[PDB]
Amino acid sequence: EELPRFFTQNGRHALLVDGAPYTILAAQLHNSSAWPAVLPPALDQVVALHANTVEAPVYWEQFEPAPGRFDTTNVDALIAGARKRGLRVALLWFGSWKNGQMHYVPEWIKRDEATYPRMRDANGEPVDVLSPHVAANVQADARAFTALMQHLRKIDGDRHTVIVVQVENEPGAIGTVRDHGPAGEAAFAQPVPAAIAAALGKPAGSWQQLFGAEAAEAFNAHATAAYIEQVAAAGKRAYPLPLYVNTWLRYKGKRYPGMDYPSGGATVNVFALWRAATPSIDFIGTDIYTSDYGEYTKVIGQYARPDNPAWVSETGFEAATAPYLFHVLGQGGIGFSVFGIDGNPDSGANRAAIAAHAANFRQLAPLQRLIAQANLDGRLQAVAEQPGAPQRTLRFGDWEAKVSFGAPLWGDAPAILPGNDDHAGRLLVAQLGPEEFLVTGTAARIEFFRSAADTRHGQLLQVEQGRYVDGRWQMERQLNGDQTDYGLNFGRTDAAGQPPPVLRVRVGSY
Amino acid sequence: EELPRFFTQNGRHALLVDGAPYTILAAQLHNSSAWPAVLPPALDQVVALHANTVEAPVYWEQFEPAPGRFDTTNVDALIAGARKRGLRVALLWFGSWKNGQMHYVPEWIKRDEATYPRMRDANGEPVDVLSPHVAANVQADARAFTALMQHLRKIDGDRHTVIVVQVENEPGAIGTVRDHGPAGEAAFAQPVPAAIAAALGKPAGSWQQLFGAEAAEAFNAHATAAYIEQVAAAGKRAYPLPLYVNTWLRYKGKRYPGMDYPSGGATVNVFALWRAATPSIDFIGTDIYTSDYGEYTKVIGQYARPDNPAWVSETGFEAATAPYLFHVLGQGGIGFSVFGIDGNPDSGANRAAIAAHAANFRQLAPLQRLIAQANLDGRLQAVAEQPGAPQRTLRFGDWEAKVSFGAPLWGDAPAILPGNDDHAGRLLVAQLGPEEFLVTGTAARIEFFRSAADTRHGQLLQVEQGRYVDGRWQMERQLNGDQTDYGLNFGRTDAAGQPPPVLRVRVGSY
Amino acid sequence: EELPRFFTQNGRHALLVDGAPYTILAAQLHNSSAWPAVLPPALDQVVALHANTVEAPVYWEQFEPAPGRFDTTNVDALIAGARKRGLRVALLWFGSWKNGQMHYVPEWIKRDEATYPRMRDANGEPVDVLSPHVAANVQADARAFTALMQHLRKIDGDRHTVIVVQVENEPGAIGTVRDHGPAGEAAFAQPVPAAIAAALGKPAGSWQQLFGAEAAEAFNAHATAAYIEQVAAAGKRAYPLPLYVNTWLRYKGKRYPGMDYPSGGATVNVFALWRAATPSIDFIGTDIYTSDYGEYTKVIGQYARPDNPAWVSETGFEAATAPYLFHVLGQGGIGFSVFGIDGNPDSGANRAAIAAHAANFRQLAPLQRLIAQANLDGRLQAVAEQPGAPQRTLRFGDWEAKVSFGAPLWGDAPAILPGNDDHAGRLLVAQLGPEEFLVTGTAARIEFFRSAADTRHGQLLQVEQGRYVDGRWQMERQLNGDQTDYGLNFGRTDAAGQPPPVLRVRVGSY
Repeated sequence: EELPRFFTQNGRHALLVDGAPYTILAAQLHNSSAWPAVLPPALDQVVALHANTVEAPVYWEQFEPAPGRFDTTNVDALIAGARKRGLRVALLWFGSWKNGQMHYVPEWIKRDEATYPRMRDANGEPVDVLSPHVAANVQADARAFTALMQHLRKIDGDRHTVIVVQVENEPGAIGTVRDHGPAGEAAFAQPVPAAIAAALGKPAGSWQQLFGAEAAEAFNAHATAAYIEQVAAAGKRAYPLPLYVNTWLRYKGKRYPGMDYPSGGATVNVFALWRAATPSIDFIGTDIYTSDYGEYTKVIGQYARPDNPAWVSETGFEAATAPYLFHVLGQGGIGFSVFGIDGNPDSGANRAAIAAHAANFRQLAPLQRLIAQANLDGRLQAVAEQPGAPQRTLRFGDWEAKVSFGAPLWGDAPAILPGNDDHAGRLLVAQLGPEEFLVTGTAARIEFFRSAADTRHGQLLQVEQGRYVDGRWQMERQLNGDQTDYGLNFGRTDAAGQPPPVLRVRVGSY
Repeated sequence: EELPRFFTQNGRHALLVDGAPYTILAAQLHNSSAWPAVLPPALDQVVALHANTVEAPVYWEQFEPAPGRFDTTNVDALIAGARKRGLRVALLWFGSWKNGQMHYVPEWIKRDEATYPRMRDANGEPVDVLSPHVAANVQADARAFTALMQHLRKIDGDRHTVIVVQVENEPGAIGTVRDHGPAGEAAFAQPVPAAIAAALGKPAGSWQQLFGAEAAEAFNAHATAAYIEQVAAAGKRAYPLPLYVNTWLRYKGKRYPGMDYPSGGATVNVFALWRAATPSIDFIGTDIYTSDYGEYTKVIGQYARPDNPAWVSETGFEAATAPYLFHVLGQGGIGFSVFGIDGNPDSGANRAAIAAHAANFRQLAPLQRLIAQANLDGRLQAVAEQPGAPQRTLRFGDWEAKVSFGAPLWGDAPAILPGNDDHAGRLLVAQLGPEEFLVTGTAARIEFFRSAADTRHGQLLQVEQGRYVDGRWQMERQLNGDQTDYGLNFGRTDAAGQPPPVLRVRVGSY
Repeated sequence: EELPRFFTQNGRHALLVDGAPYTILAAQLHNSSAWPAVLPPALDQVVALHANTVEAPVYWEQFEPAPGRFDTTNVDALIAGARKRGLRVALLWFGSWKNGQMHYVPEWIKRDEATYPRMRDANGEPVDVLSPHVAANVQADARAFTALMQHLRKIDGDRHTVIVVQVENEPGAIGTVRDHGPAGEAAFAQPVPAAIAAALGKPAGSWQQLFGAEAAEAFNAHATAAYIEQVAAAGKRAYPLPLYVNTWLRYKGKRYPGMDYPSGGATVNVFALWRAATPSIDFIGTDIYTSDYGEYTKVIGQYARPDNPAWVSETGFEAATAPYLFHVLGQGGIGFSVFGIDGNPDSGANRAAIAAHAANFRQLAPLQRLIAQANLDGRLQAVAEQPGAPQRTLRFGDWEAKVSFGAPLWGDAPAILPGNDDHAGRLLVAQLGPEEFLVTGTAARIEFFRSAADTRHGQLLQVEQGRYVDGRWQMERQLNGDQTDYGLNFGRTDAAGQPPPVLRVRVGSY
């Protein structure tokens, strides 16, 4: 069937999988878990989260243990284990950069700093980063990535178990803002490349003249993006799967490139620059490790652009993070991923993260095709509960949906909505037709209202509680009376794992 | 066998099922649960409460999906599921009215406000209530109910699984006191029919002259009850099952008809007016959603009348409401029903509700024929514990029973009785002969005493503890000594579900 | 000195007292406390709150105990008590309306319903409201309000102790939407006065045509307003002090005119209509009895208009409400009042209410003239802490002020601001000059920032901490180093009642 493919239309985006839009609901294994003895039980816990995609790494360390000789044991164990559990795969290439450092580089490069030079910090000392200015390093990386992509086409070119590939992992530089070895110093003395200055709408000039106090940071950002562009472009020729990079962000007050966050990753302050140099990268993921509504919401706003879909490549594996899956979808997002799900010490919090994320993957997994297609069409709206503001209004032309949090499951709301004690409320509404809606969520109440500039009056016609089994709509019951008198109410997941229901709402007038 | 039939004799009442009095021990489904995919687990939960009757709705919405075409899918599944599980059925016709509103009315009526007019409020605005003054509405309701009763005769005319039928559900008007549409304004300027003022012992005149400030409400009560009389009379011609209506009450400080409670239902302030217009309705049920002893008692007092039996068609599904089963039985009541029992979120309160109600349905179900006959004959007395007054005296001519709450299971009762901490005490006494009594209850002590204007002295002769199995008395043990020294004492249901015992007491003199 | 006078300029408002803007920081006695034996201890408690204005009623009941004969005892004792204690007075005229009812109307009107008719409700029954359609009522009221204002000019025309007069108290009708007596029925069938239809930009027509479902409420709104306009104009002729009316609001989900709130008060849904009929009423005050930030903020938004200043005539006397004094001021408000302060039973809550409100009155009283002039000029911004959003940015052209809640008193702010636990944060900034600012508040941090389209850089030049003694800036110390490294930080009132300090901040560039 078709190749997985990233698609952009009218400022909206979609990941095309097997011909249609696809919503990634992902769980990532820990860094050191992509090994054949660990993979089966680690992928079992991915199934227990009801995710559709597992994110797991391929280590350059083990993939090229000797120059030109490649070992596919691990990647083959990954894909086999996913296939046997019905999962798609997001392949993470731990190449020259993982977390802004070089620790996953093969031993034969770690041993030869003369052939494969490290960056030099302001004091002249080496750091654990490869130099983005020496042709040997970017060619080694681009060569090994090509070997991986070529093997990927060979064993997965028909099945397409691998759905996306992440080129590097949180790239940039930890330990310095820019390279101070000779080649980097020489490059920094040259002016900005003219194609870059044009793409930004800027005259020609030096890094200082076009970027001010951010000259060094912007310089290394372009060096890192141009390096990755070579590696990415190489893999494209072998096998043009969709490619993305993930970002250790500039957020939570992090202000120091090279210590707070890797200098020269795809951070908000250099975003347009970074993308201008990477036409072979399709989109950018955000690694969001916070629970705060304002900060989470702020990051998503930075990266949900006409040129970039919302896409959470990583978020903390904790209960308090589950509501944002609905915010992310509600900004047109293509996917949502929790990190570090396997083998954690047993604790209340770890059980609570399992139960919380299992629940809404279990709830939206049977709906993902419908959700994805509606997100591309602009017919999907979704929201996460905000602590100081327990009400939202969703507009659907002639109709409006008023979403309330902290209301009782039955009866009149209080004068002042208190919100939910754990602020876990969320809701999604997909407009199926001019007067039909699919609704689902957790700890929320929704009420539909008509305006329309008619003289006519709005009313409920049919409320169907049901499930989709294979993409067939199975009506369990029809809601009315008590179940309709005070809006449509979504409670909690029961102890047996079952999440709040999915509802088909048809309205009309008289 | 015999058609189920409501019976009145000497100001005492009984529901005749299969030729004899029958006590309804009922559990009602949630409004949206009478659907084929939901009924089996729902009805299973009724069985676990040991009810003899399930109360479940037939939705006009689904029963006549097009004018004159009727669908029996749901009603057949409800009768089928009940027969399989040993249950009798109390069928609830969600017709023109459910909780004062028209939401169960078919789509082809909701779409045509011009053929099927809605009530108008004092601002001229429509409300969610069909007009009771336009022939098209009452006729469509009457015609549909007729079809339902005709079908019921066809599939259940011999078996009589359906025992009683509720015509509408909490009727009256929410949104306004009376109709301000043209037909309602017209009728309101006409005088009071002659027959109603006659039945009320009133002179002829206008609504304001005979009812004062209650003119509008009394007007809509008559209009509502006359509308329902047409629907019930049509049903009585097809299949004359016993018919009743349930009442969203004027209680608990509710004072505003149209917003506190449906204006025009069989509320206590318009009861005799409502019943005069409804000879085809056999009795009225009370929907009591409170746990307070004084308010619960007061409402049963209002509705336990020479022309009307005590009958709880809905009460809250909570442990605190279990004792009132015995207060209702002890006022002549014919049945008791807990509402909304299926599929609730698991919680200690819901587990306590199941445990409390299953226990006394389990305790009284083998006894129901005896209790129902005794109640018709005036031989049944039963009480519920009152918080400030933990003692009751029951008079049986020559013999009196002293019922105490909060005494120990054995030994001397304290100087001041404290009652039970949870106030759960209740007790029932059926006089079987001139010197023989059947006794059962929860958390109670009963001592028998003889007066009788003899020089003779009363004494205990024989106390049999045991059970009724298929209408057969099975003696387990005989009580004496410790078990008799300090009255007969009933404790608590054990964790294995077994409720306190049934006692046959035989007394004498010397 | 100059007559008190309300003033509007460029869509900004001010209350002029002694020739200059004046910010009312008010406390209102309980309804029954304006009696000679009660006033002195009651007024003493007002001084304990450090208020500048006491609000207290004059009762028509006692002021006119026989027709035409007036008793000035209570009003003389109120004024005498305020002058002793250095308080200004806001006089409240409990006339024909107080809380939508007539209970303060004199006895000789209460005995004579024939001469002074009551409104009739929809059932033809009287209610406790004088009819707004019979001339005898309005003329009685206006005659006595005239007498009061004339006596006010005689005894206070030079001193001007009385600063504003409230005409009626929360007027409107409780018990009915409109009068159903003959006069009101007749008028309600007439068309809208042309002047009113012009003022609202509407064609000629009936009440139903021009207001739809709000015909009755708009009709009585106008009847009430015009009645008051007669009373107010009569008093403007005697003594043209500023005059206002206070509103029992349509807020907190109140939806039912006549029962939730007095039908026809100056509520949000009839506001323009009400003012169009009341030119002799200068402004409208809001009685806000909630603690919720959304609802408090929403009401202030509704009534802070180009034609009306924010003015909180009543708010709950509780600690939770003290932050809103600063939100009200930041919306141009002219005054803020706490209600019911004297003689309350001793409790933790009442003690906290005295401490919270005495604190910020003590903080802002010595600054009130400066705050009032600054607010008129548009140079004043102030904020109250929002629970979900613990940051705010204040723009002052070239300079910006970042306000943080929940920061430590010293040291770095956390990545995520948690806000204050009790949400008591609030801060006010008065721009004194192009680079000078006055700052004060509670539990808040502020940091200034320069942008300004220069190449220059911002810097602090001088921070003075101190007070205003009698119009004098008295510097106590100058803040630098630790007290300036993490913004300027306001903590809490100490147990000795001293509130956080007042800062003068001079900035500059280089």
